[PDB]
Amino acid sequence: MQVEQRTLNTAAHPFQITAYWLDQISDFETAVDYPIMIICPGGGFTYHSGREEAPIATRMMAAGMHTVVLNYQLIVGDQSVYPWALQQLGATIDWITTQASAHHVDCQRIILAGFSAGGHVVATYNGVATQPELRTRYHLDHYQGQHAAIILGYPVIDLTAGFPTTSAARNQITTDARLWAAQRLVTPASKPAFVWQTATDESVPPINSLKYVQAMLQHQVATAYHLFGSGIHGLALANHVTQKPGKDKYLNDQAAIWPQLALRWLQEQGLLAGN
Amino acid sequence: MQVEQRTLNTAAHPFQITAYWLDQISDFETAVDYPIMIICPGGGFTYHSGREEAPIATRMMAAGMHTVVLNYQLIVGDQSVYPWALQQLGATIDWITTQASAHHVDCQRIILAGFSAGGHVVATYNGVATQPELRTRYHLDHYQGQHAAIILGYPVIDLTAGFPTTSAARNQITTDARLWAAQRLVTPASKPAFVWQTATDESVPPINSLKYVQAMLQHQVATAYHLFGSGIHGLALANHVTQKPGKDKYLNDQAAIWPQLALRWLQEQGLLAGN
Amino acid sequence: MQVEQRTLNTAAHPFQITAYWLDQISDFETAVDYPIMIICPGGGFTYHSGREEAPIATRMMAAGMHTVVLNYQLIVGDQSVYPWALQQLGATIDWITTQASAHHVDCQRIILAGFSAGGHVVATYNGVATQPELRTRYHLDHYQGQHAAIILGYPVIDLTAGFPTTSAARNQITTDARLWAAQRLVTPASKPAFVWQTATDESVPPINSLKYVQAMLQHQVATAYHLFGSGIHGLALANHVTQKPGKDKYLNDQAAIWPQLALRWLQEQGLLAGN
Amino acid sequence: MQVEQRTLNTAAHPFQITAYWLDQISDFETAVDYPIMIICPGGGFTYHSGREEAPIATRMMAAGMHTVVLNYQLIVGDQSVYPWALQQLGATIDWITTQASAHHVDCQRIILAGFSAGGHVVATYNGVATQPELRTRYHLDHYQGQHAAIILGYPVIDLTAGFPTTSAARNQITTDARLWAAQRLVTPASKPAFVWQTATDESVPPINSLKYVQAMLQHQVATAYHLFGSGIHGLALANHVTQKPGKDKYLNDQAAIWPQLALRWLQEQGLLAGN
Repeated sequence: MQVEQRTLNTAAHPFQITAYWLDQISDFETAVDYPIMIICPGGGFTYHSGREEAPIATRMMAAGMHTVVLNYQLIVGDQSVYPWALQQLGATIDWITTQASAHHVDCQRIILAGFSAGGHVVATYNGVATQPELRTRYHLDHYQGQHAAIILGYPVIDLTAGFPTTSAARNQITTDARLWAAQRLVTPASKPAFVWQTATDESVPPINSLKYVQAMLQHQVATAYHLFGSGIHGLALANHVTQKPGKDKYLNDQAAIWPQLALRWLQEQGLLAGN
Repeated sequence: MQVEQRTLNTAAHPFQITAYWLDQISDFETAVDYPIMIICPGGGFTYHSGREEAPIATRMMAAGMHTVVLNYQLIVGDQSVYPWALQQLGATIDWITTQASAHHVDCQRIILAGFSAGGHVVATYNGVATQPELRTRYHLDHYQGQHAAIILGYPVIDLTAGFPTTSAARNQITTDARLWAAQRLVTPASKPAFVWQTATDESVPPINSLKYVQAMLQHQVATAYHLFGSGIHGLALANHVTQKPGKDKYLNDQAAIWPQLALRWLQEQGLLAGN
Repeated sequence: MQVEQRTLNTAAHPFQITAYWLDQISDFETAVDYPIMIICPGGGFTYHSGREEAPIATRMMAAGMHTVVLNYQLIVGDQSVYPWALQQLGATIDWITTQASAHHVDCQRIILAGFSAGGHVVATYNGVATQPELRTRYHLDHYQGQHAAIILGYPVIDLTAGFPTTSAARNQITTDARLWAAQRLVTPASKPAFVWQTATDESVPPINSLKYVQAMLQHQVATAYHLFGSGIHGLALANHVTQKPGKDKYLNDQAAIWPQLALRWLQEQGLLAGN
Repeated sequence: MQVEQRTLNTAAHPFQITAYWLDQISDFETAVDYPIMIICPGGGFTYHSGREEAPIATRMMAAGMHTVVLNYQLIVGDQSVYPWALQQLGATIDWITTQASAHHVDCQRIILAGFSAGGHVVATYNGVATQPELRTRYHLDHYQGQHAAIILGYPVIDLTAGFPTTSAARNQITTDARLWAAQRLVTPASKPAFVWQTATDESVPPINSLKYVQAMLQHQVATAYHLFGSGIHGLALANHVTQKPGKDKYLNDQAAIWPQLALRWLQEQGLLAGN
């Protein structure tokens, strides 16, 4: 295993990634290409949450995949999140294709994962990047590679659906209303999505994920949806690993099965080797 | 364990039930009252599917509850399903209260489970029976007892949403359109619901379950929802037990976890003893 | 599902069984034959423990098999357990063969399950019934049918190994010392065994199960062995179902997985339909 | 996450380790000390198997622990494995104590894990390091820190029990017959052990792990033992991750649950945070 932290410069706003590369197993006689998961953590568009980075990356890596954590564009200085964050996702996927030979990456198995605010970036990208008119509009032309599926954990989906709490805050994320509601960008070309959230989510109302899932069904895109009946927002792994010290509310044994469900779903989609 | 099969006549249309009663464990120094689940199987309102009767009842009994299979009103012989089926559910719950001392039934833990067409009866009942005006409208007066929660497996929810396929068939089930869409009968008084379906369901579109769950959320009623990514309609246990001989399409190892999920959800609701 | 309770008289000491028969699923276009498990509960040879009867039978039935609870010979009324108990097992298997057509029993999939004291009867039977000389010695002549495998939960294996506590009690169970140590009756003809116990068992020392498994290995008989690290003797299902009211020591979530393990092992042996 | 590869020099034979350090989660308000697992892979004492290094480390790290892979002494040049490998384990634990403050390591939760040949090193260390006379004999005096438990996967336990196949090969490992049989070094001071193997193991007969478990029980040391009924030697994770390409025999879905069992066992032992 190797860790690589660097700046990628192939976007209008350069940005940092942290890649965790699997090394080839030495007593294997033939090389193996592995899937790769790009992770966009939460943080309300003002920070990148550590709880939704390495702990999640490490769990996915244990199942035999490379991971890359993307420091997508935040509200910082006078800058909004969009359109920049969408171009950075495209640039990261393109960079992966250039690294694929060196690190044994299966470019037909690039998965995107977004949590809370990072889920808006990923859910929006799923719609934008799979539609030529929108790729051009948001300057995604001339990037190589494409993702094969997305995973969304308690995602922000529609900026008018409860998160954020004010119009001023919404506008800071983007004044481009075409990007407020990711469910409205779904077409039959959108990639398959595994979506999970808790029904008791207060800060990002579960109507968010429900609306995205509804739009996916209505456009005949393969999707799985797990709305657990309890738990606060921001559970992450929902176990002791991502538990804020002394806070029981970050533990939910029902929701904690989601990585297993997600990995099995990836296997069903033929995007991860089965066993 | 005891099996009791009989006709109940305390409804305009008499009907058959099959009760599977738990016996007390003789080692125990004190008697214990157990929850009870009423099961309404599928069958498109033209029969009662055996795949969704004893196999499901037995799995639930293994977790320490009594079960009752309800042969609800069908359209055979040019009959309507409603309002008769609601009265029969009411009468089954009532009969259960009269059997509580004899069988150690905990009447604060009566659970309703509906599959496909049976899910329409249960979901509709969840709204109707919890609203005094509707109880009077549909003649549930003088029926004792109430259920505490429902479980719905690939349920028919809205008779205009894909099942059945024609206006004639919809109206045959009932010409009373206030009863067509169970999601519209949801109020804060509805009991909590565990709901599951497959996203690829081609007989009753998944929008059915999604709409019901949306309404539950919008009325602040506790709910959990598992929309598995793959699998045909009518999986039942989704394993070898309910598999039609030689038909692999009735097997889905991901969906097969639903009973464990439902049982753990019941425990969380305080409706089944915990571990 | 049907419950049948009756006395079998085809042994020197008549005895009671309780059979729980699966009914055919009417939806199925073809009939199917199911495996059947004979359960011998614990009770220290002075009673038959209900905690190890219906609760265990029901869990096994949920996986698609018939079950029979066997009230094997006890020492009450100054009786010995052997050789009578062996004949009663033989006679139960024989009776099962006569019921095969009536109940769709697959007689190539008869499984024996023994708990604690019941485990001694089953383990001993596994050696005795598979050896022509011992079948003649203990009068199993003219009994039809044979079992295909055994399951043992915290079994008494060797009457000199901690249970019972005195020579008098050991000899009361049987003055025939060739029957004291079931591990010594193991030959390559013994049927495959799934064995589990807790390492902290203080009533029947875990050396009991360990010795049996060692002998199975040494005679090239397929075996699996799960010695859980914690938990008292007599956990049964190790969950709320078999928990003595208010006694937390009967709960062990790690040991509670044993039925799933045993069922998956049966599938691997080709003795239960797979998924 | 940080990777550190270096030589440790505090032993007669210096040696390499590879440490995978968890970083502190940035949005946590208070620091958290994490357990650490030292892994000794297999390789028949002639190499260090890659299949039993990073893939296993990564799985344990996903559960919230640091890991260190130990390149213990191999048969190389004219050198035997012992006594050197035992001193290198002591030196690694001592080095961990010196790093504990910097990396937030809980020194009361140092776990040792050994696979096949590496299991002999760990099982022998468990006995040697917990007995003052033997610590002195094997030059382990004046090292700081101690392990709290061990995990053994299909371990070589007794060098006379089938692995290796010749006396010449055994002697190359060590001519010190006091160290041939790790079960004979067990005392009540040995640390708790989680042990797993397959019953069908051909290259390291399962009598190995059975003998170690038997000795632990007989000296009242807490132990758990899982002898799965099928699978070849060297399964590692027993899933697609450690599967040699195109070889189904490295897949065993039953044995693949061992990491989950091991982690839960560590939690029961109070050696890993619960959830």
